[PDB]
Amino acid sequence: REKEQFRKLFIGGLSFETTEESLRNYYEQWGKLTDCVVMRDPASKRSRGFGFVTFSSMAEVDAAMAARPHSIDGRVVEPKRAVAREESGKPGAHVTVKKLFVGGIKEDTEEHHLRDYFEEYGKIDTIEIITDRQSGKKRGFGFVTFDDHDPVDKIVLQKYHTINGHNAEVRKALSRQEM
RNA sequence: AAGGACUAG
Repeated sequence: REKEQFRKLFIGGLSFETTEESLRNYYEQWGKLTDCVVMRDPASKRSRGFGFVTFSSMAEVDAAMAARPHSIDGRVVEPKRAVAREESGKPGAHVTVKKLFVGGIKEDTEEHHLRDYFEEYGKIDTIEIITDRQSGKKRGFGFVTFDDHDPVDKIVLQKYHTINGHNAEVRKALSRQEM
């Protein structure tokens, strides 16, 4: 079995009517849930409008996310790979973006290496290898833009990736202000 | 629309 963080979705924009039974019933169409929670105010027990579901495998998670959009109790819900509590509060931790920064790729990594590595995670719209305008030389990083945010969210659960023989690193692409 | 905990031997 895989790490729990890799099996967990945050589910945003729940109806205040949605319960753990109705959330469980819905998400159980893509696999077994080992945990299901709707967050509630501790005194009023009023729903806070989000919860989490945890599948028995990451393949189940992927199967659910391949079947978006999701709706429960008449609301279109907003599932997202769960961001670990340690990460929450770091700059850009909860951003929703289609673009991924790939660093540590040095000077021999081309567009086609990023394509071949990343296209299993989703549909790629654009790849940009960054070069120094003056020297022409690759600067050791690039950006991969997918057609959806979910590939980016999935990829960045794992910080370190071997890419083209390098010890590469992935980050969600941020504007300078989100940084 | 960002975490509830049989999370005190």
